[PDB]
Amino acid sequence: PASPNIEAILASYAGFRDRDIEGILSGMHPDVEWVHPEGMGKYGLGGTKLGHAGIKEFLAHVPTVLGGMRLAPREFIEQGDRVVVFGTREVTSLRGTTATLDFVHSWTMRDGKATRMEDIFDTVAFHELIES
Repeated sequence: PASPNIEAILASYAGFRDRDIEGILSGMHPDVEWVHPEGMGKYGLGGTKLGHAGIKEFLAHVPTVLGGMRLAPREFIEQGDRVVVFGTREVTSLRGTTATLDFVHSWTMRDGKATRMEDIFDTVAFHELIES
């Protein structure tokens, strides 16, 4: 009996897992905001992206920096229209080097879709992986 917010979030994670843009966007409002750490600007993966168009820009740039990424959500903290997801993710460099890193995804929802999704993580360790 997963709540509608968590149901919509799970569908988007499935969309990223299966590389299905339709599924990713199924849980996003057209005016959604994607926020990543400023420290990722070194790789063009930091700051804010706006709308469906911004998400597509972001996902299209990732393969230029990383070899792969696989998310494993573990914990969902929900209060009202805020959902905080904790998990790990397997990240592969362009050289095929792999590491297990932590992620926090802070979701803001309205009417069952996301108005905001922010990714917070140890950017120093992420850079280490990218360059290895």
